[PDB]
Amino acid sequence: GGTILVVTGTGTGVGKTVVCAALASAARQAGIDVAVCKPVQTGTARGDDDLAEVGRLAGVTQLAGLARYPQPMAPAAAAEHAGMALPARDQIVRLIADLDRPGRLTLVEGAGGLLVELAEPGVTLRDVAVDVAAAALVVVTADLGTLNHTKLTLEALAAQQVSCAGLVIGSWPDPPGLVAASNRSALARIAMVRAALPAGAASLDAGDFAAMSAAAFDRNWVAGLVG
Amino acid sequence: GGTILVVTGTGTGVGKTVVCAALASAARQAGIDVAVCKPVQTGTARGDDDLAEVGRLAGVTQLAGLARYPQPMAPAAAAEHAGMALPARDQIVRLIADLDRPGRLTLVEGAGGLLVELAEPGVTLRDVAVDVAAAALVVVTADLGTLNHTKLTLEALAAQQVSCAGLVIGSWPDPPGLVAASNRSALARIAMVRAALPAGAASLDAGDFAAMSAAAFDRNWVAGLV
Ligand SMILES: Nc1ccn([C@H]2C[C@H](O)[C@@H](COP(=O)(O)OP(=O)(O)OP(=O)(O)O)O2)c(=O)n1
Ligand SMILES: Nc1ccn([C@H]2C[C@H](O)[C@@H](COP(=O)(O)OP(=O)(O)OP(=O)(O)O)O2)c(=O)n1
Ligand SMILES: [Mg+2]
Ligand SMILES: [Mg+2]
Repeated sequence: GGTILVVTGTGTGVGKTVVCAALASAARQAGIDVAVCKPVQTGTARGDDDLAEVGRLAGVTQLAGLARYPQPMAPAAAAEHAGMALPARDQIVRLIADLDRPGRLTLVEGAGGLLVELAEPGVTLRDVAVDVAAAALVVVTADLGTLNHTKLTLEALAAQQVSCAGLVIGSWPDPPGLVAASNRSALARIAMVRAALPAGAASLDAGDFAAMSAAAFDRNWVAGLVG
Repeated sequence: GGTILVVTGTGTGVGKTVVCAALASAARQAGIDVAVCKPVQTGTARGDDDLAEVGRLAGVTQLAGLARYPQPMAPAAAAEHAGMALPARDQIVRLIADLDRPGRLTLVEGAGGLLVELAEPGVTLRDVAVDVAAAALVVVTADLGTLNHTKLTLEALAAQQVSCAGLVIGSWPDPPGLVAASNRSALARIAMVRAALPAGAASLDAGDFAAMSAAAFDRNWVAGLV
């Protein structure tokens, strides 16, 4: 097989999809095949579709989903509202596994924060990362409160020995205020910071987003992800 | 000794301070003697003072603290900016332990969430809670995300074998809404929910806040703390 990265976050809203898209973009400009996989997707009745957005921004055509719920809630709530069920654990692993392939980077965006239930019972993205032997890349903010949330997330990745690919600062303000700059230094002491995506990048166009994306990440880190 | 709860949160601004007050208000009306420690305080330039708020709202007079930094940052950043180290771990633990006496409920409030550094070098609210054999009351929000955040923190806690005395929803919104009403139920599936405090209660004067706080907790559980 190839490489699997689950792309996680300190909470919901933190920039996960833009990161999936940015790293997928950057990898494709390294000749690296990329699939992105959104196993649980809630809030589709509000037009949320994280798979479509990665394609829309990065041009990834290898987009893989499974469950979709209408209401923008926790997947257990969104399922329970629609009368539906969550996937079983093996369905999410099977979905990633068939995507897996040597020379290919498969990114797996979960639904919100690391410990959000994704499959019955209490199965989270962290359990799924164990099953497919994936490292997790953790998307963070610069806002107040982020150091605690991150530290909590990494402590959780360690309890099941899920390696940390590092952190990406999801939205980097320009200019950064005093809190933002400090936290940027503080998180760099907590883990390798892989990139800091400039705020509002979801309004850059194809070429702009790709330029931004090639800039955001270290070439040697990206190319080192798949051999 | 008596009872020491640490009052932590799944983040910042979740209502840690007014839960300290509402729990303190409820204990006093149960004839319990209450003390609130808040070792570090940032944001004092714009007038941040969580201890004064507990005093106004619950009438606590045993209100202890060790430093005050002007910047509204997380302690260690606020210290770095001032040029002045955090207090030492010993200061914090022993302040809290000298507060502890039989018949008293000693609430400890940190700064932000559980893993923020409170003292040099890197000692958190969680460390403190271990050394003084305190349990954690976890203050939570009701918004989308409360769940991942609650679960992270309850884990963190149990990792160092710091018991969880429960969850309080910092602020209940009016009217709730689909997320909040769902989460209030999902939250009860991961830990006991001891209260949910109505949004906006910080603005009450002390007579009205007292009556709110009396109603917000189960009386048996309150008295059973000490
Ligand atoms: N560098 C960035 C980061 C985020 N966004 C925008 C797009 C989104 O409207 C919002 C948040 O980004 P995401 O949707 O990608 O974050 P999440 O995937 O984490 O949301 P959710 O957790 O619900 O999936 O900010 C942006 O424009 N530029
Ligand atoms: N039932 C409630 C709960 C909270 N608040 C308000 C008061 C404050 O203006 C704001 C933030 O609340 P807290 O100060 O209680 O929150 P924290 O103590 O957790 O914030 P911090 O972590 O900065 O100390 O919420 C309110 O009015 N009514
Ligand atoms: Mg998303
Ligand atoms: Mg407070």
